[PDB]
Amino acid sequence: CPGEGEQCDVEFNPCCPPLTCIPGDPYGICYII
Repeated sequence: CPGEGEQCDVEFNPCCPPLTCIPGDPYGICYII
Protein backbone atom coordinates (compact mmCIF):
# COMPACT_ATOMS: atom_id res chain seq x y z
CA CYS A 1 0.00 0.00 0.00
CA PRO A 2 1.10 3.67 -0.60
CA GLY A 3 1.47 6.59 1.86
CA GLU A 4 1.62 10.41 2.09
CA GLY A 5 3.13 11.96 -1.05
CA GLU A 6 2.61 8.82 -3.17
CA GLN A 7 0.13 7.61 -5.83
CA CYS A 8 -2.96 5.54 -4.91
CA ASP A 9 -5.87 3.70 -6.54
CA VAL A 10 -9.53 3.59 -5.44
CA GLU A 11 -10.12 0.02 -6.72
CA PHE A 12 -7.53 -2.36 -5.19
CA ASN A 13 -4.68 -0.17 -3.93
CA PRO A 14 -6.17 2.45 -1.46
CA CYS A 15 -4.18 4.72 0.94
CA CYS A 16 -2.74 2.72 3.89
CA PRO A 17 -2.58 5.78 6.33
CA PRO A 18 -5.78 7.81 7.28
CA LEU A 19 -5.45 9.88 4.07
CA THR A 20 -7.50 10.55 0.91
CA CYS A 21 -6.82 9.61 -2.73
CA ILE A 22 -7.04 12.72 -4.93
CA PRO A 23 -7.94 12.79 -7.77
CA GLY A 24 -8.30 8.96 -7.69
CA ASP A 25 -10.04 8.57 -11.07
CA PRO A 26 -8.79 5.91 -11.46
CA TYR A 27 -5.45 6.76 -9.78
CA GLY A 28 -4.36 9.74 -7.67
CA ILE A 29 -2.21 10.97 -4.80
CA CYS A 30 -2.58 10.58 -1.02
CA TYR A 31 -3.78 13.97 0.29
CA ILE A 32 -5.91 15.29 3.16
CA ILE A 33 -9.45 16.60 2.46
